[PDB]
Amino acid sequence: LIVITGASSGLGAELAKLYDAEGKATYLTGRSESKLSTVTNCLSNNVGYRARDLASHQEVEQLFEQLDSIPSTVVHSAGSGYFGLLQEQDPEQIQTLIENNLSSAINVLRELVKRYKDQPVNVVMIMSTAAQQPKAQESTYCAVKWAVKGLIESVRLELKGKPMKIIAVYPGGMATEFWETSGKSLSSFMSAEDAALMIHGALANIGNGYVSDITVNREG
Amino acid sequence: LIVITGASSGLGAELAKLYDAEGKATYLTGRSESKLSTVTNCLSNNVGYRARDLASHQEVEQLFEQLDSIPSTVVHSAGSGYFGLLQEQDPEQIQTLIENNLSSAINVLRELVKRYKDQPVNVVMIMSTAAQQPKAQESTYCAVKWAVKGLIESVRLELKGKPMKIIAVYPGGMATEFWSSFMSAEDAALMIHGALANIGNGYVSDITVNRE
Amino acid sequence: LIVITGASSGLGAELAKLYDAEGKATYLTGRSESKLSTVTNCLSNNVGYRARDLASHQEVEQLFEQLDSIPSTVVHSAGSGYFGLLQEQDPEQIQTLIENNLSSAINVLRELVKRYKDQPVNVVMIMSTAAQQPKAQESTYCAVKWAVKGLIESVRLELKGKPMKIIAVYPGGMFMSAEDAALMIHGALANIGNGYVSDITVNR
Amino acid sequence: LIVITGASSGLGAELAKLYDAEGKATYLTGRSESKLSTVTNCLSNNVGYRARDLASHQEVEQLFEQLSIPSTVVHSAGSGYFGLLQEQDPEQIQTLIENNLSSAINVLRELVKRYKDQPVNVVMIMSTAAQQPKAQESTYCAVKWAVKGLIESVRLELKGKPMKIIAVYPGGMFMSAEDAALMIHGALANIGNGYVSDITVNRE
Repeated sequence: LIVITGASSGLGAELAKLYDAEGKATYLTGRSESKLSTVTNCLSNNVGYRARDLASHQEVEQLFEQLDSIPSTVVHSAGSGYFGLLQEQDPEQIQTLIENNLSSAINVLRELVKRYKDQPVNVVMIMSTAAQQPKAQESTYCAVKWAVKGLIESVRLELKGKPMKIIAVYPGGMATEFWETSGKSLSSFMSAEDAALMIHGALANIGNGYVSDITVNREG
Repeated sequence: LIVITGASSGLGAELAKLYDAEGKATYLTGRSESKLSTVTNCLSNNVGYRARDLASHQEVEQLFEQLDSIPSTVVHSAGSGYFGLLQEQDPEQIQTLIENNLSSAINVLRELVKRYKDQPVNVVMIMSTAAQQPKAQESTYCAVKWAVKGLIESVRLELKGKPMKIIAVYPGGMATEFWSSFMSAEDAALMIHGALANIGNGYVSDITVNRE
Repeated sequence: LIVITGASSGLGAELAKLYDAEGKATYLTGRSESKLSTVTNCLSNNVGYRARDLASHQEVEQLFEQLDSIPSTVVHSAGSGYFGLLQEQDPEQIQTLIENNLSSAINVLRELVKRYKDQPVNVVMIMSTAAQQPKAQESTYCAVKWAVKGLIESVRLELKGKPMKIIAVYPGGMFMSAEDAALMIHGALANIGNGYVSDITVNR
Repeated sequence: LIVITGASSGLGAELAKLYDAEGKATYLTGRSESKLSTVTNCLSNNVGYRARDLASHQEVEQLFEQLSIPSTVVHSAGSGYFGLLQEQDPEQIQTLIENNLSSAINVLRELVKRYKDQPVNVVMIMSTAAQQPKAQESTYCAVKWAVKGLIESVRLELKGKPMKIIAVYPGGMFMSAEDAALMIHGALANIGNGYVSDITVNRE
């Protein structure tokens, strides 16, 4: 079983399609049941979807309780962008950023470790290149993405000797959440389709080595 | 004028006593009016204190709104610890942790940039060596300290060319991250206070203080 | 053409085997002429090899001057280990460690940028997880691996707006086998549509 | 006793003057005996100086052989060299590696060998170049990153020993050697149960 968050659009939905196309069972979550339906009606081996607000620890606990089996992979791709000079940023929108990126990540990973730490699960945490450097006009975005990286690098240490593993993925140059201060009318981006193809290829480990951390970037 | 947050106790209280001794005017904030008064009884040049919840951006706006002049240094030392293996951590307490560390840091820094980016204010952001490395049983605490590091490294890029500077401070080995051999708030404060220097065309932009 | 350094044995040899097996032409370099002969005897699409001291800028300049074509990929896997508490390390071996790891990476990447920065070459720089963290009893190995990461991260900034790309690879201790790391590295590196895998870390 | 490398001029020379004014005994080394003489003529508490090539482990071994046990060792020896990597001269790159990385390794190794069980504060002065990549500074970044990998590794090896490594990262030396000296000398402290372990100094 492959559980995918943020699966109603973007990288999460494109990953769903590649796993489904390999014949594998997927369970999809996102905020919009309407959008989830449309993704899931392209699939042929999908075993469910459920709209959830991952910023709610109660909703995340129910998400995993209702599954029929232990997932073999969980891909966390939920998140959102918000940008601008710090003094121009709206605090309510900053709070939403924290909820959608950091809270969602903490609630999902905590629930995974609670339930499945002694199970061979591959937890794929999708972050952003913003997790690894600072960026002008992205201060709170970097803040929440750096927060997720500190979380996963710590939890990796708590998972020493356990079969659960965390895989860190850092995309850059996708629509999902990019910020240009000027440009021509928006090949401006790495498509979700192509990012998902590369991420999926790298995670398909056929030997005794595995890819623990991967960065994928647009060329330009 | 030196504005100190987190000044009810710990590092921020001990810093206030050092600035005060040099004959510098302080304005203190913390969550307990009562603890703030006890700190202020130690001081002879204080120009006021006020309880504030820094997680509220409106309270932070009003904190700086009621000041009679432009601070020369602002010391942000507000924060709290919470610890344990992640499965053992209580979600409500994790939410409090995010509030006390990340929300408070964001609100204070945002308000400082808004009002004072074009003034020579030294903004001293006190974090933790948890901001610099991952630590087992401190995953959400690392998360919020890493978050604050990313915030400030990004705002430093926005402040290019401007007179406002952010100074990053990373203490480790203090009692407040224990989950006699620890470094004391008074010792850490003497070191941070001594080290903070702007001499000639330079300044100490980043400092790490540890126990040995 | 795929040019592979450090291909006398270990990871570089194993990668050469994988590329060869997809039908791609390779050209190998390493310290041992005889080990290179042995590796290439296994290969069916190899177009040569040349023993070289990569610590010598002259020998590296010759390596690339003798080549007939602009390579499409260059895989830099030359390196060596040496371990121990710093006080127990021999300075003569520390100097060999700097030559094999840092000097080699500098000379190869310098020659590549000099000749090919304006060509769509994928330069795959293999370092170590020792490039990303400090390690007790590996202080000088961390030193040379960190050096290489500082180098490549700086050159990436110089290559802004140019077609040459640097791909960073961080394998754990090899512990993995050289064969297992090669499989995963070869399997993960990709350039699809508008994007590419820029950095990978591989562990057991 | 404060032993200072890179003391023939610049930052090490300015630090010597500060410690000397406090009445502290200094022993100075650098590349030029003549410049060391000029610096030491300003001092009233100096107990010697000696020209040394720190890239030579034998000369470093003898530097410490002929010396009491130092209380602080300040390592400020180093040098700069810049330019796009393809424009850099490989002989100047080799000099960069010798002056920065070999010097740091030899000094720190000798110190750990001799004094790891003594309360010595070892102040390793690097550069903000150690902390980030920089275009036109690829090899300088390489050597400074290398030293940071070295020290962060040796710090793990020193866990539970009285010797402490202090990391200093100067940036922008419009910042003068004199004012960088003041803030560094000003910030280092071992008050109570704690110490300043890492300092970054930048220009206003």
